[PDB]
Amino acid sequence: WRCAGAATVLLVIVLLAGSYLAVLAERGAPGAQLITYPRALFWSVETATTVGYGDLYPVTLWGRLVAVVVMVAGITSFGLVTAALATWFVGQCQQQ
Amino acid sequence: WRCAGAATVLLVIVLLAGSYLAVLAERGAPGAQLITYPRALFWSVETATTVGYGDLYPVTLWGRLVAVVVMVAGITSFGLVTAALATWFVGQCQQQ
Amino acid sequence: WRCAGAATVLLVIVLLAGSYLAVLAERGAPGAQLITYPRALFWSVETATTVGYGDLYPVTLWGRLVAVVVMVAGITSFGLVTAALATWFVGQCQQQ
Amino acid sequence: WRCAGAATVLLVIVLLAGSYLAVLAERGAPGAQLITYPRALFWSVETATTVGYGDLYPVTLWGRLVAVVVMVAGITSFGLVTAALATWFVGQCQQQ
Ligand SMILES: CCCCCCCCCCCCCC(=O)O[C@@H](CO)COC(=O)CCCCCCCC
Ligand SMILES: CCCCCCCCCCCCCC(=O)O[C@@H](CO)COC(=O)CCCCCCCC
Ligand SMILES: CCCCCCCCCCCCCC(=O)O[C@@H](CO)COC(=O)CCCCCCCC
Ligand SMILES: CCCCCCCCCCCCCC(=O)O[C@@H](CO)COC(=O)CCCCCCCC
Ligand SMILES: CCCCCCCCCO
Ligand SMILES: CCCCCCCCCO
Ligand SMILES: CCCCCCCCCO
Ligand SMILES: CCCCCCCCCO
Ligand SMILES: [K+]
Ligand SMILES: [K+]
Ligand SMILES: [K+]
Ligand SMILES: [K+]
Ligand SMILES: [K+]
Ligand SMILES: [K+]
Repeated sequence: WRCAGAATVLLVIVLLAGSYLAVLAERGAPGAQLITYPRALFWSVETATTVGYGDLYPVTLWGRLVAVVVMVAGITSFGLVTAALATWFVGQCQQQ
Repeated sequence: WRCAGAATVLLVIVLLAGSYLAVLAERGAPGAQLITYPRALFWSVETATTVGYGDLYPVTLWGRLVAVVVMVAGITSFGLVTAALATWFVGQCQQQ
Repeated sequence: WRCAGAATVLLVIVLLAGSYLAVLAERGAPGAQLITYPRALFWSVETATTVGYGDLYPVTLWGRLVAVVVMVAGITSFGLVTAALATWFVGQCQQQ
Repeated sequence: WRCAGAATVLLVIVLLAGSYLAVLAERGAPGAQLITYPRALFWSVETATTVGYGDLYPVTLWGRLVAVVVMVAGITSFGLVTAALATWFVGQCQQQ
């Protein structure tokens, strides 16, 4: 019925697994700033929402490969979460 | 009928409340640049539209949590505002 | 019929008028880098497509107001241009 | 049937051809950082997904023209790849 929660679960899984694997892939490259889990979790949100401020980004092969998975899986899931919120909002747009 | 104004109202509420709570959450962290309301209002627009230049961004736990609300609520509402503008434009695309 | 060209015309108008008014609004503020028309035209593309690298952005009240018009009018028109390209691509996706 | 692979092929072609032509267009301008193929390939992903961190961007006329092609062709194709992933996910959203 409300599979929007299932897409929300998949989004949180991508945000958590992405931030965990990013720190795992970035530690080892001199100059890398995506090397601590707390700020790496907000980087996953920056990538999945496509906002991308640029304060945090990968600079390694794997780290950028992890970002690709966060892009493909996160933007799709976040697009499904924000689409359900759009449908619900219209459902009251006529109950004026 | 034209609930596009209702989504526009929700967008302005998210832009204003987001910029107000961001300054409230960022003041206190040394090095924070999102600490004045006027430029924080344009940061809300940068986030809601997903453009994200990167000249302004939060660096605190709460400030980033405020950004998440601006992302979830702002991108959904701005997506509804820009979708209604798209529909209206097509309505004249055949009145050539 | 192919109103996609009409949305393409509106996009070019927003890109040109936006880059012209941005330079007009940014010149006068010390430190502004969006002050020449050639690179301001690519800034309009960065904003309308929502990519937003961050190498160029407004720092004035009007300049940021011009960016809002480029966001509202440009993302809507570019969304219509890229949607027609998507429909056309599917039209051959079954002429295998 | 599953033309999603065809849009995926077009995306990879735009990512590869875009990163190849970007290095070809950027080498020659002092200060250009998009001058090696490996990191230019991730720049194509940053542009096509619209994330745009800002660590890499063109600064030449042609290089920015190449970016426009990566924007028009890449965002359209990546939008088709992520839309098929969204449809497939809903197909199991009711096989609970
Ligand atoms: C014409 C061909 C265009 C593309 C060629 C790409 C070749 C890949 C070879 C990888 C070697 C690593 C180079 C190196 O030692 O540098 C690493 C450390 O700086 C950075 O790694 C990287 O550059 C990351 C690779 C790009 C990410 C891939 C995006 C996936 C869609
Ligand atoms: C494997 C687990 C991966 C994720 C773990 C996250 C743990 C959160 C603990 C918070 C402690 C704060 C750390 C600190 O003192 O630093 C703050 C000041 O720099 C920055 O705050 C932050 O890092 C903000 C947290 C991330 C934003 C959350 C995004 C919501 C979707
Ligand atoms: C609680 C209220 C939150 C929002 C309050 C906003 C008040 C606006 C007053 C403008 C005074 C200019 C300040 C200044 O001298 O500085 C300018 C030069 O740095 C920068 O201009 C600016 O900050 C631009 C304003 C923000 C852009 C508006 C985005 C439209 C959606
Ligand atoms: C009112 C008119 C507004 C727009 C005018 C644009 C005129 C173009 C003339 C090009 C001359 C190059 C200037 C130069 O020597 O500088 C190059 C090296 O820095 C940078 O090239 C550039 O500025 C790139 C041009 C902008 C990209 C085009 C985006 C396409 C949608
Ligand atoms: C360099 C350490 C490799 C860690 C990569 C984790 C798995 C990445 C999958 O994209
Ligand atoms: C550190 C001050 C906390 C201010 C947070 C305001 C409410 C945030 C809701 O996301
Ligand atoms: C400071 C000079 C003002 C120029 C503004 C041009 C019109 C902007 C419309 O948003
Ligand atoms: C300055 C070298 C020109 C290279 C341009 C390659 C083709 C670009 C097509 O947009
Ligand atoms: K920077
Ligand atoms: K974006
Ligand atoms: K988008
Ligand atoms: K930046
Ligand atoms: K962006
Ligand atoms: K950026």
